[PDB]
Amino acid sequence: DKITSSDISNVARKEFLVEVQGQTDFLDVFRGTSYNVNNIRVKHRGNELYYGDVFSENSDFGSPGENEGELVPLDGFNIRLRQPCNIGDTVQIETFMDGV
Amino acid sequence: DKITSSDISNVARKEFLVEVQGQTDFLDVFRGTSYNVNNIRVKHRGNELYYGDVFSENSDFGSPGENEGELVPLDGFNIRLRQPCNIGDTVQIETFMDGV
Amino acid sequence: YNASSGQTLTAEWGKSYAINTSSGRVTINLPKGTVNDYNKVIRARDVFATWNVNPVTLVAASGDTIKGSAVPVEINVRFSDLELVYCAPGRWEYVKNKQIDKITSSDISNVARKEFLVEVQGQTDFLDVFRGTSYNVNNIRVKHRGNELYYGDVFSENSDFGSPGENEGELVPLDGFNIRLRQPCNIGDTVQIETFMDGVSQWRSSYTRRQIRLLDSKLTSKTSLEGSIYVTDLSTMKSIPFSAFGLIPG
Amino acid sequence: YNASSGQTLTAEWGKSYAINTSSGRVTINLPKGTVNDYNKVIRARDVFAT
Repeated sequence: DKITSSDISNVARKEFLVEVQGQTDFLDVFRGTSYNVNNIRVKHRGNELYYGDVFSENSDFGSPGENEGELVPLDGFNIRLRQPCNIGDTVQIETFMDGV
Repeated sequence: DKITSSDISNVARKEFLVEVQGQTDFLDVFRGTSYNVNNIRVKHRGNELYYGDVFSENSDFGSPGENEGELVPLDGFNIRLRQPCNIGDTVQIETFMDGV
Repeated sequence: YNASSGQTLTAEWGKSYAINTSSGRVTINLPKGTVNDYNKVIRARDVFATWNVNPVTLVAASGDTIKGSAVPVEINVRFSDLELVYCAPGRWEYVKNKQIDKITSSDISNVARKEFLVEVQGQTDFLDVFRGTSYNVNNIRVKHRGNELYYGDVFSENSDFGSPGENEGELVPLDGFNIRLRQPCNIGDTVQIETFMDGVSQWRSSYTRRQIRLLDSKLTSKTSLEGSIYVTDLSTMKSIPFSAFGLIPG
Repeated sequence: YNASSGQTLTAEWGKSYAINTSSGRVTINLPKGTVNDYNKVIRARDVFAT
């Protein structure tokens, strides 16, 4: 009687209210497990630019904790950002994740 | 004859061009029934700050029809906004509501 | 049937296959001319996915079309399952690449993202939107890196987007494929586009609990309240409907 | 099954039915009383759209 069909991917949101300045990275993404890279989600309330197929200087993304510059590969857990942003300028990060 | 399942049931959204100033609240949110508090989108075309786990002065949201100030709990039916915003700028709400 | 054997199999009416394309592309042709039979379902499937990768090739050769043109329809869909019947209008209907993974949003991958770094200014129109297939007319993302204005149901000078390639202005319908943007934006100012799909996940409850207290008849004299108070004649009505307990829409 | 035979078809469970209503509407009258058996589909489908 019923078409329930296919599958539902999983989006959750966690807003990061920026403080203290600094804050060019955010760790563990959503506390449990990992971020799903393919769809980058981060906002200044300006929604931040692609991480992208090719990590670029154009793409503004730090990617986890790179020593200098910022890391060319993206990692799910930890992310970085090229910007200090500003306190009160909110880094608003989401994922499109496979499992909850 | 191929048959399809869909999204809109599990994802819908509505966006408001602001007029008249005032307009500190928005009633029923989307047409009928309940909004779901846990996931919030208010967009100024910037995506407005979290309502958050805690209704705060940081978190900018009115929440339903609060007589003075703006309400601490969030009813899915009615919402409010601390700001009147301005005419010509557009508030954009997006809901996340689960199917059974 | 194996990818190892041929690049082609054909025509076994009720003999179902679970297909490999790994070794070589399979070009599968189906019985021709089919007389007055119809009613005949054919079953092709993935016992694994070498669909995608090396593609399928499905063929209704001249004869009675699968659908429309009948030009060979090719499955690059990783999992897929095939049922087409010979159907009285000389037609073979197979259903929306159901992979298992049933129904479809195909290469859509449900909710998805693309960004246009805008260059040489201009570039107001943005062609083909997401790479293949269609965009989804349901909902929009487009961006200046600030969120764009709402698109609106009827397309207004207010609601800011072009909709495909209108020679002057914005196109009064919005086609999925091509999309226009009213601003040329700038080199370095990106346009960034999505439609909507996937639904969302609920995290629901994680336990909680309910308990009811009823007293009977006039002894309450009061009606049920939330999951706190209930009232009835206890001997009259067995069981409970529960709105009687506290209800919340998980 | 063809509409031309009966205006109604009846009752035979595990038999798939490719249906033609062109001649007349198919009134498909399925068995009643059925004991406790269940477990049994019937199959009707469109070989084409009548």
